[PDB]
Amino acid sequence: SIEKIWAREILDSRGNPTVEVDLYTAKGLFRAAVPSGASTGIYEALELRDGDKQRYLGKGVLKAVDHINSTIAPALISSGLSVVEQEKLDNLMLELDGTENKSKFGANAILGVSLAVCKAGAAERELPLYRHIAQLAGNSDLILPVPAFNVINGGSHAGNKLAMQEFMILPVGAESFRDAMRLGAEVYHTLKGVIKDKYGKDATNVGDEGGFAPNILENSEALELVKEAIDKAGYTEKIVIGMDVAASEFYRDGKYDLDFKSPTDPSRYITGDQLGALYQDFVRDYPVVSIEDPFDQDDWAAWSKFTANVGIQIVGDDLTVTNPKRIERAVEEKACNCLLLKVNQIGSVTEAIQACKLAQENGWGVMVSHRSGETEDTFIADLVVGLCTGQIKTGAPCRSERLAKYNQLMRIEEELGDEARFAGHNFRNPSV
Amino acid sequence: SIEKIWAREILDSRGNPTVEVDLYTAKGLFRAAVPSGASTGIYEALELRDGDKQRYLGKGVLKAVDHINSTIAPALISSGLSVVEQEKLDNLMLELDGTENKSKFGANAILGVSLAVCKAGAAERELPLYRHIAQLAGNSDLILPVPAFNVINGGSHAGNKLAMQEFMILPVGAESFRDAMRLGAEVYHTLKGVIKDKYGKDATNVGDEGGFAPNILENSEALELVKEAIDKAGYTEKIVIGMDVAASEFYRDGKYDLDFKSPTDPSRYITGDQLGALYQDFVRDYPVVSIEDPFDQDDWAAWSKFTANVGIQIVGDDLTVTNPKRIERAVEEKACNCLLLKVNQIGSVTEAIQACKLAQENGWGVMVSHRSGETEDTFIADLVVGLCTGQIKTGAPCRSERLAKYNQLMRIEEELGDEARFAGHNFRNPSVLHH
Ligand SMILES: [F-]
Ligand SMILES: [F-]
Ligand SMILES: [F-]
Ligand SMILES: [F-]
Ligand SMILES: [Mg+2]
Ligand SMILES: [Mg+2]
Ligand SMILES: [Mg+2]
Ligand SMILES: [Mg+2]
Repeated sequence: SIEKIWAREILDSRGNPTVEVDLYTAKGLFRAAVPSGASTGIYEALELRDGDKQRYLGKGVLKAVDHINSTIAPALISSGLSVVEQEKLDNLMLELDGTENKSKFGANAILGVSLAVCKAGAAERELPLYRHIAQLAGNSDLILPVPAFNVINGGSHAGNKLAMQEFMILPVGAESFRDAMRLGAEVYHTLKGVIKDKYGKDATNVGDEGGFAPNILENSEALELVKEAIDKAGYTEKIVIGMDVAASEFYRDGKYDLDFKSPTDPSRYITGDQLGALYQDFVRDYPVVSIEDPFDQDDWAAWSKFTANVGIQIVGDDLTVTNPKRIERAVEEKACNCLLLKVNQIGSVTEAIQACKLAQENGWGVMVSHRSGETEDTFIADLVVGLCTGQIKTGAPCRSERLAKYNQLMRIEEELGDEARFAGHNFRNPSV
Repeated sequence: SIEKIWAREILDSRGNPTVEVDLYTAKGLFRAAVPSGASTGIYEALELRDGDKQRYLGKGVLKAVDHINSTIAPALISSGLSVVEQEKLDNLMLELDGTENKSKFGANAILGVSLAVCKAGAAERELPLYRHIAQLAGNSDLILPVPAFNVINGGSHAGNKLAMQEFMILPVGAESFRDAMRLGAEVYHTLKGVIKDKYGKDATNVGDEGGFAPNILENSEALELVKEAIDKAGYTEKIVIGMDVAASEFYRDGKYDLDFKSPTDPSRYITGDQLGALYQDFVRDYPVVSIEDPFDQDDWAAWSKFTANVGIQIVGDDLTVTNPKRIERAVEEKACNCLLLKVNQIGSVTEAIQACKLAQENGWGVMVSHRSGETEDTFIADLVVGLCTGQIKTGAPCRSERLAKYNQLMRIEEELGDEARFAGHNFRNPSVLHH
C-alpha cells in the first residue's frame, strides 16, 4: 500500500510551474513530474492551471497540487491498493475526478500520481521500471528505440518565422542506442556550424526543445540544413528525417498559414491539398520518413487522403491525443499509421498503455514523446522500452530535460547487456 | 565500503559527453555526473577529453571513464574505507593521480567519483545530502541561498554579439527560496516579452544557460532589458542584478574586446581602465550588486584596483578556479571578495569544501555555481545549502539542467520546514541569520 503522497509545484523546462509527486511506500520514495505542452491539441485532457494572472502569469498549479494532497492522496492511501495495481489505482483516480477529460482535478494532478505509482509498483515488483511497464503492457520483449532528435525548432517552440514545429533526425543506421546518441550529437554539432556559416551565430540559439532556432521561414530550408548537416557529418546513409508539422497550430478558417508567426494575412493561407503537395515534395527531395500532424486535429479528410497516398509514417499527435476514443476513429478512417504517445494528453499511465496497445494491435507504429515543457523526469525512457515501440522523440541532444531521457535510455541499454536490441531500421515495426 | 564503481559517458546539456559515475554500497546505487565549462579558465584542473576527432568531435570522455573503472574503482574498493570518509577517499584519488592539475586521470574522472562517494556517504549516514555536506564542512545551521538567474546570455554562451557572459537577477527581497523562484520566473517571462517587443521573436531564443540570447552588442542594453523586466514584473524593490563578465574570454593583447565575436579588429579594444569605468557606470545606473570576472584571470592589478573602488560583490571565477592556491593570492592581493565555487575547477568535493572554507574564513562570499555544460545532477543544490554560502548561480529558470537544481532547492527548503532560513539580503554573509 501507499504510505504517503505529497505533491508540490516545481518548474518545468520553460520556467513554468508543473506538478511533482512524491509517493512513499515501504520500498521508499518514488517521485514523478508532469510535462506540459505548448502546441496542445484541443482534445488533450485538461491541464489544470490556477489562472491567477498575478502569480506565474496565471500558470501556477496550486489547484492541481491541492487536489492531489487533499483528495487523491487520502483516497488512494485509504484504498489500501498496492502500487502494483496500476490499473485499479488509475481507474480509481479517474472515477474520483468523475469527468471525461479530467477537468475536475486536472490530468496533471492525476498523471503525477499515476507516474509515481508506476515507479513504486516497479520497486514493489523488484523490477526496473521498464520491465514493470513491459509487464503492465503484456510485453516479453524489450527493445531500444530509435531516437528522433528535434534539431531545428520552429512553430510554437521557437522565435523564428518557421511554421513547422520540429525537424528531427533519426539515426536508424546506428549500431545501438548509445551509437545513435553519438550520431545525433555529431549531426547536431555539425548543424550548428552549417547554420552559423550561412546565417551567422545569431541563428544558433535554441528553441524550447533544444534545436536550433534559425531565422528562416521556409520549411524546405530547415530540411536542407538538416540534410546538409547529416551529409557533412558523414551519416547520409544512416540518418533520416522526421517532422512534426503541428498543423493544428496554423490552421485558420479551413486553411493553413505557413507564416502564422507573422501578422495575419489570410491571402497567404493554403489549402490542405496544397499543404499535402508540399509534403510530397519534401518526401521526394529529402529523406523524410515520418510526418506528424500534417493536418489539423479535425481535418480528418486530409489525413486519410494523405495517408492513403504516401508510404511514410504519418503520426497522429493532436489528432489522437493519446486517447483510445480518438485512436479508434483514426484507425477506422485510416487517418494515420503511428501514434504519438504522450502520457499527459490522456492523463494516466494505464490509459496511455491502453492507447499504445490499441495502436499496435491495429498495426500502427507508436512513438513515445516528451512535451515541449519537460522536466528532469525520465519516465518516458523506461516507458518506450517497456512498450517496445521502437521510437521516441524527446528533444535535440541539448537541454537536459531532453538528455535526461536519452541518458536514461543509454543506461537501460547498458543494463540489458547482451540482451539489448536496437530498433534501427525497424523503428516503425520493431515487433519483427 | 564501496562494492562497485562503474562510470559511463552521458551527454551534458550542450550535447557533449561527460562523466557519470555509479557507485554501489550495501545501501544501493549512488549516481553523479560531472559538468563542463565553456569559458574555462586556464588554471582550471584538467578536463580530460579523448581528442578522437572523429568521435564527438574529439570530446569523448572514454579515457576518464576508463581511469575510473579500471584504476580508481579498485583503489577505492581496496581501501575498504567507508563512503562517509569523503576526505580520505578524495585524498586517495588525489594521491593516485599525483599531479597538480589532475592531468593523469582528469579532474572529471576524480570528481565524478568524489560526488558519487559523497552521495553514498550521505546515505550511509542516513542523512540528506545537504546535511552530510554540512557535516563535512562543519556547519550546523543551514541556509537556502539566493538564486542568481542568468536571464540574458552572452559571451561564449550565446549566439549574439553581446560580449559579457551572464546577466543575472537575484531575488534578495524574496520571502523564501520558493518565492525567489517565483520572482525569478516571473521576471524571466516578463523579460521574454520585453525583448520580443523591442527586438522581435528572433531575439527570444536561449543560450546555453537558458537566458535569452537577444541580438544585441551593448552590455548596457542587456542591463536595461533586465532592469525593465524587473520593474514591469513589479519587483524593483526585491530583485537586483549580478553579472559574469567572463573577461578572460575577451582579453586580447593586454586589452579587452567587447565585440570579440565579431571579426578581429584591435582598434575597438579597450583598456582595463576603460572597462572598469564601464563597470562603474553599470553599478551607478543599474542595481548591479555583483560582478564576476571583471578582468582577465591574470590581470591582478586590475582586479585589486577595481575591488578597492567599489562596494559591491566582486567574484573570482577564472581568477580563483576554486583553487586554494589562487584564492590565497586573491585574498592577499584583495583581488575580489567572493569565490565562485565550481567543484569541477578543482576536481573533488573535499577540495571544493576546503576552498569554500578558505574563502569564508577570509570574509569572502561564496557563490556556488553550475557550469554552462550541466547535467541532470543536482549535487550543487545540496552543496550550497550544506556549505551555507547564501548564493548559487545555476541558470536561468529555463532548461532543466538548471531547473533540476532550483527544484531541488525548493525540495530542500520544504524538507527543512520551519528550520528553513533564506539568505535574502544576507546572501554575501548568511551566517548572521539566526536559527
Ligand atoms: F506538438
Ligand atoms: F509533439
Ligand atoms: F564563466
Ligand atoms: F561562470
Ligand atoms: Mg503539440
Ligand atoms: Mg506534436
Ligand atoms: Mg567561465
Ligand atoms: Mg564565470
